[PDB]
Amino acid sequence: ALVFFAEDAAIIGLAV
Amino acid sequence: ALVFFAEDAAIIGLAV
Amino acid sequence: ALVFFAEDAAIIGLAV
Amino acid sequence: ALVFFAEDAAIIGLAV
Amino acid sequence: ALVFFAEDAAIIGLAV
Amino acid sequence: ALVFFAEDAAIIGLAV
Amino acid sequence: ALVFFAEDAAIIGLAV
Amino acid sequence: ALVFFAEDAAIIGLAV
Amino acid sequence: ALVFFAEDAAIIGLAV
Amino acid sequence: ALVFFAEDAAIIGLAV
Amino acid sequence: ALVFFAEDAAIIGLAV
Amino acid sequence: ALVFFAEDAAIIGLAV
Ligand SMILES: [Cl-]
Ligand SMILES: [Cl-]
Ligand SMILES: [Cl-]
Ligand code: NA
Ligand code: NA
Repeated sequence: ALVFFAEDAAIIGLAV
Repeated sequence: ALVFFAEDAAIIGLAV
Repeated sequence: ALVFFAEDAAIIGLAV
Repeated sequence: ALVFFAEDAAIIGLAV
Repeated sequence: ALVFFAEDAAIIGLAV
Repeated sequence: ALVFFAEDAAIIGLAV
Repeated sequence: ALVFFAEDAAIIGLAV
Repeated sequence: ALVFFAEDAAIIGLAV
Repeated sequence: ALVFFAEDAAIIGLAV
Repeated sequence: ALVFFAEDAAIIGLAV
Repeated sequence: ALVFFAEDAAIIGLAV
Repeated sequence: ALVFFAEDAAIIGLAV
């Protein structure tokens, strides 16, 4: 899978 | 909201 | 085009 | 994270 | 299929 | 434009 | 609703 | 940045 | 395949 | 149009 | 919910 | 990368 990063603060990984 | 980063060069934030 | 980064490990660029 | 709602009936949350 | 709700005004359902 | 709702907590509108 | 256009050749509309 | 076009009527640009 | 048009400026095709 | 296949259960076509 | 399929190799299901 | 499948007929892969 891929992990996209985003600022939610703190940086989080979104798994796809 | 989430901020996703992308390269456009410069890095930009895309807000959701 | 924009390039989104993702972890796949190595960081890769996804072009849009 | 964000939670988007949808009707599946019951309403469910989709998490991002 | 899922139905997502949106304001278009009236609330509509978008089917997927 | 369409407005999608999401829970961010508070409910927000995302404009498209 | 929105209509997005695309080339399929003919130009088509995608309704949302 | 990208701008996607759609018919909303009038044409609107959706900015990314 | 579909080609979606966007302003990137110049108007470009995004192929799917 | 493209047809994407997803499990909805049965595997169904989603038309784009 | 929907399950979308992708080749990752193995075929994986992505839940929505 | 992930490969998503679609019917275009041929079955094609869309790379992400
Ligand atoms: Cl996943
Ligand atoms: Cl592209
Ligand atoms: Cl369609
Ligand atoms: Na917010
Ligand atoms: Na860059």
